[PDB]
Amino acid sequence: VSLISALVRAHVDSNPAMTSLDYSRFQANPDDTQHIQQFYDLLTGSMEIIRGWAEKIPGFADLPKADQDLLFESAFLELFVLRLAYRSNPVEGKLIFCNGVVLHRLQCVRGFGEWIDSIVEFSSNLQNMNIDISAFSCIAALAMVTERHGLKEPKRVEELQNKIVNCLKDHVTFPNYLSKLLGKLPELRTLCTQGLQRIFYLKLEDLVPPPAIIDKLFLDTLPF
Ligand SMILES: *C1=CC(=O)[C@H](C/C=C\CCCC(=O)O)[C@H]1/C=C/[C@@H](O)CCCCC
Ligand SMILES: [Mg+2]
Repeated sequence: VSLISALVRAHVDSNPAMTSLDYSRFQANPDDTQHIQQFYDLLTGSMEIIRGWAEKIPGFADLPKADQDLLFESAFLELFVLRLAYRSNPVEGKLIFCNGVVLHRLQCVRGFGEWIDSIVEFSSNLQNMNIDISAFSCIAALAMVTERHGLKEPKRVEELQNKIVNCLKDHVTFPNYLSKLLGKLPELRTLCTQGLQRIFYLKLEDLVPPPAIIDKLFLDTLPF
C-alpha cells in the first residue's frame, strides 16, 4: 500500500508486456493518408491507457473531475513521449507503442515528421541515465501531478506532488542525480510543443483532419 509501490504498480499495469509485443507491422527498412491516420490512432489509443494510469495514482481519483481532466489533458503529450521513450529501443530505431506495436523510426517519419527524431533522441538520453522502474514511476507521476492554472484544489495537487518528490528523494538515497532527473521534466515540455507543432502542420495541411478528441484537445489548449 506504500506510495512508491502504488506508483510502480500504476506504471507496470498500464504498459505492454515485453513478452507479448506486436512485430506484425514492423519494417527495419520501409519503402500519405494512412501514415497520418496511424499517427492519430497512436495518439488516441494512448489516451485511454494514460488516463487509466492516472486513475491509479493515489489521491488522483480523489480530485474533482475538472481537476483530473485539467491535469491529464495538460500532461498527455508529455506522458505519451516519456512512456514511449522509456519503453523503446533507440539504439535500434525501434519505437514500442502502448498497445505493444513495434514500428521502426523510418516507419514513423511520414506521420510524426521531425518529431520522432526528437523523441528517439530523447529516448537515447533518458535511457543513458539508467533510471530504474521506481524512479521512473515517480518522474512520470510528477509530469502530471503539478500545479496548473484553473485547479479547484491546487493545495491537494501541491501536497500530492511533494509526497512523490520525497518518494523519489528517499529512493535516490536508497543529491546530484536528482536534479538531472527532475531536469527531464522541462525537456518534456519542449517535446510536447513539438507534438503540438506537428498537429498544427497536419491540420493546416488538411489532408486528414484530426479525429474529434485530438481536435478538441488541440484547440482548447492553445492559449491564442
Ligand atoms: C505541452 C507543451 C505545450 O505547448 C502545451 C502547454 C499549453 C498550455 C499550458 C498548460 C499548463 C496550464 O494549464 O497551466 C502542453 C501540452 C498539452 C497537450 O497535452 C494538450 C493536448 C494536445 C492535443 C493532442
Ligand atoms: Mg483558435
